Amino acid sequence: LLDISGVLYDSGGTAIAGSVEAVFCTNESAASRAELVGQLTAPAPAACQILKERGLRPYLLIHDGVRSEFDNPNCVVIADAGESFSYQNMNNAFQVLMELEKPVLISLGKGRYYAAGLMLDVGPYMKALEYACGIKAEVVGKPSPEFFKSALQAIGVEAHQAVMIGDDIVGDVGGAQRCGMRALQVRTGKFRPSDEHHPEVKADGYVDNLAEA
Amino acid sequence: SMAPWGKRLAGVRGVLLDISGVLYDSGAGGGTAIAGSVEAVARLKRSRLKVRFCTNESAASRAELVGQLQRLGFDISEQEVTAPAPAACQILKERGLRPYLLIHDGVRSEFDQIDTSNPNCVVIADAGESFSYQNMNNAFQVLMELEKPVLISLGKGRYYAATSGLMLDVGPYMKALEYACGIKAEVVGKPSPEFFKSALQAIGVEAHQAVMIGDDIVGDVGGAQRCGMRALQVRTGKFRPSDEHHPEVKADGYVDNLAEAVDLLLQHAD
Ligand SMILES: [Mg+2]
Ligand SMILES: [Mg+2]
Repeated sequence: LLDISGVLYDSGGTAIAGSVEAVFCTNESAASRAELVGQLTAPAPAACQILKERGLRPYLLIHDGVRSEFDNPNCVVIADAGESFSYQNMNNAFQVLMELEKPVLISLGKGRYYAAGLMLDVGPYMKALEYACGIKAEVVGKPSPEFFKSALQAIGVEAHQAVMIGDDIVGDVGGAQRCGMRALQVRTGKFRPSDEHHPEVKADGYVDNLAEA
Repeated sequence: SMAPWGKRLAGVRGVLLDISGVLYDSGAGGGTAIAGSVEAVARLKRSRLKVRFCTNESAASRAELVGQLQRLGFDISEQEVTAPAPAACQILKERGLRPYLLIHDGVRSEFDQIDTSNPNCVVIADAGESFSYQNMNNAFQVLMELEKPVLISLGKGRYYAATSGLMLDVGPYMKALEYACGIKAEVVGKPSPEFFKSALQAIGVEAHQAVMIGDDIVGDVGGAQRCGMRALQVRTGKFRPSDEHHPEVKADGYVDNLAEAVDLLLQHAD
């Protein structure tokens, strides 16, 4: 299983050297799959399924590029929204949640940041609403075990015979290991030196890039 | 039920007042007085009770805030207000800190005599519309390059009431950076004990003879009680009915508004 941002490419985007020739379980939510795949398993379709099953109608706190994936709100769906994380948009999501009988916040990933310099990801804004509303988000995407399992099922491979490759030490590496996989940390993308000596997560191996992997 | 109000308010010589949600609710064109609160302040000033405003207000400078309130009819001077910006400025000076200011323009004047150039920390306040992704990201990028990252937050409130509904305050954006950077903010303002103590010292009243009146069950009420004061929760401002049955904080009393609090104080307090 291959992470995309920080492994194949960095958005902005630009291919990481050696990664095109070296060649997917992604939390990408700024762009639809079609748009991402054009630029080159994702959380939006898995979210769509969960919404349908529960009669949930989302207020979408998202980037315009992923809106296609969701083609009287009773929950909020928050993604890697970037510039769309205006105060107006955040406040509107907040005010929706604060009027619900049963407030539900669905988050597409919980990454802290990604490399582009370093950029704030969905996670910090997820935490803002959790604190503001006094609720816990449901995370669809990595490191949720159902996300990894769906990606494994798509290729017909069990966890003990699979390896995840990623730049996010907790989200990718820790997450995959928790599901019974092996996992490798790349030193491209969001990687910082401390991630190789992380107090909680010891990757099964550390590699400079996808090519070395 | 509750102990008699006369027991509950016995010995109170001083009053710390929250502003937003207690005197007024902010909004476009200077906000709106809460009914009965202008006259309640007047009645307090006339009494022998000592009065201090203990506010986390950080969207506007004290001069601007005090101007807005005076224009609504309040009897209030800058000398009577304890607010976070000056306390933050003192701390920045004592530690050689130079802040990147994640703030509304209206409070920028408060930091006029601080060097923000070559910033070695971030100060986050109630920034409202200025919580753009760009500004949040810039603050984030400043913190991530620092050897020793320091985040100073002017309050940690979740939300406050405004004319346009409940609004996201400083706290949620504080929590965002804490998560993004992997650090804990230093909170200057309520409910930090030093903040309440500075306000008590300004009026020469000890905590066991003081009462805090506020709309924020954790920040105002829980905070004050943790410093040894009594505290009353108002039902105006950001108050929701679940706040009267809060699992952690049991206010010393609940009142509909400042007017009711003042009726009770002048009836039962010193
Ligand atoms: Mg990645
Ligand atoms: Mg208040």
